[PDB]
Amino acid sequence: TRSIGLVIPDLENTSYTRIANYLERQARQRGYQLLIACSEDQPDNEMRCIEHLLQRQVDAIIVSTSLPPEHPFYQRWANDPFPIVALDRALDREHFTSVVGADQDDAEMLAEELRKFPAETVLYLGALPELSVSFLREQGFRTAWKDDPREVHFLYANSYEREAAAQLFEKWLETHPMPQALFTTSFALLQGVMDVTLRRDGKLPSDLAIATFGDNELLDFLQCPVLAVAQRHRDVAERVLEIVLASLDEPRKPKPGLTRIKRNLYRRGVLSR
Amino acid sequence: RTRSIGLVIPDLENTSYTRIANYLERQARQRGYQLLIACSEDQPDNEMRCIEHLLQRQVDAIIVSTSLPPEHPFYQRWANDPFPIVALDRALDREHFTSVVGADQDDAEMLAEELRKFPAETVLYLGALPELSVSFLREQGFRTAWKDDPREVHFLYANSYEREAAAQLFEKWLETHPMPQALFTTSFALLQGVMDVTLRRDGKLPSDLAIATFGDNELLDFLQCPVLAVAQRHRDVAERVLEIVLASLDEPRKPKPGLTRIKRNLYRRGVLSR
Ligand SMILES: COc1cc(O)c(C(=O)c2ccccc2)cc1S(=O)(=O)O
Repeated sequence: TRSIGLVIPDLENTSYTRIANYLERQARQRGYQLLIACSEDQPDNEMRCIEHLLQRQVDAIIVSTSLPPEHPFYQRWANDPFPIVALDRALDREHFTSVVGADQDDAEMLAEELRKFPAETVLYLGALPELSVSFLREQGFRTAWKDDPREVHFLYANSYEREAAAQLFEKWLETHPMPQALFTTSFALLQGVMDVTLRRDGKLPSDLAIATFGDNELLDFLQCPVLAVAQRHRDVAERVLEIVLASLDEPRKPKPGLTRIKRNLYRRGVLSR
Repeated sequence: RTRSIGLVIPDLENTSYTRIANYLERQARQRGYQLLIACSEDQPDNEMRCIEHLLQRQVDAIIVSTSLPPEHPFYQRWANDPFPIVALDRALDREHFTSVVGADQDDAEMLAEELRKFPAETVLYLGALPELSVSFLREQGFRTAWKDDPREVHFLYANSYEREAAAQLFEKWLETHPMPQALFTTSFALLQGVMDVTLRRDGKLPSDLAIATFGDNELLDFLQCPVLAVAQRHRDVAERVLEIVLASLDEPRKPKPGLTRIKRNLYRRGVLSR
């Protein structure tokens, strides 16, 4: 049918949507169509989303899976010429080619740059440390702060939400002082922090080195140094499809496993002037 | 029947269209239809090729935000055909096509009326391309409110709905004009441009500047000045677009052709959020 599937959580998170843009422009570039099927990050929906695509004779499916990488569903096409390429969330490494992010290196690069700033109190706010993205990003931080003499207080929330971040930061400040360097592993985490700072200070900070995953351009309006990393949204889209159309239009299928694209760093706030 | 519906939009980078698309996918998935998406890149020539491809996929219907003028001859091929094509955002031939569209006049007036309740002497209306249908209706609504208001309103108009344009024009305007106590912008982009110069000048984003804009962004909550923003009822829109798509198909006769307008929601941000 000359059509490719893309099962993502939703067309609302900016990361997935901007990739899906450069994937439309490059799908129609080669004559193929893109059929978006959202799971709302529900494994029940994703399983059915996939099933409805097979019924539409899609030639290939790119997927950011909500289920475990190794789980009975996807091991149905473990040994199948039917290609399933993973994005952002890896699948079984021995059976599927996944294009993922370089969270560890990315965290390290961001952390190295934050370390140069002359803070005393340095706070690391993350969430769900038991998870992969959470831990990979912690290692990256520690790598760059390994032999640094300053003590970094780590603080972990129950989810990557701003509501949670508000509470946990609001509590933290009772028994700790306002930090001078901040490393947040999500943009949503940083929002929570700012909410409380706005109520406490009456104004968003001007003497604080912020470092965060995820990037909005409105961070240029801050009057403090801001460091932020974002995906190479086009570059990500190139490789996911170049693996799809390798599996279709060549005898040798691509070798399974992971492949990583680094994030870009952006200087926002006062560092943009 | 294939149980598929085409969707031709400018791009998937504009936040309006993407959020409309998100809900359209869900609404369609719930009803038992797949959604095929094709971006025109807002090029008229590309749009035509998209419609052709989508018809070879043999969809039951096509939604389109068209880059052609209403009445344009290309879309007279299906002027009077049972096959349904439902226009989104930008209207098609009102005679023989149903268009889900915003009430830019109604929204503008309502937003303007809210901006009148702040005690601001100088009131700057910044717009762009006044002669465009959209630009016009919004200015029309603004005057319907400030009809008998004794204060003077300065109407500044830019060459493009873009940030950089608004920045240059505003900073050349301040040269001879005092700093406004009230602002009305017809797009977030124009607002952005204003906020650059305010920052380059004052040193900080302001606190005593009543602001009313088209476009929305939750991050407007962080401002310490009053803010008023209008945005489409994306979900409500998405619902009503597909209702027509299906009524058109699942119901004898297509609904009354022409326009149905949907008012934006107003949100309160800055210090209005606390
Ligand atoms: C995010 O809010 C919006 C902001 C807008 O500026 C528009 C426009 O239609 C528009 C009109 C003239 C020039 C440029 C854009 C729509 C929405 S909305 O659909 O998302 O409510």
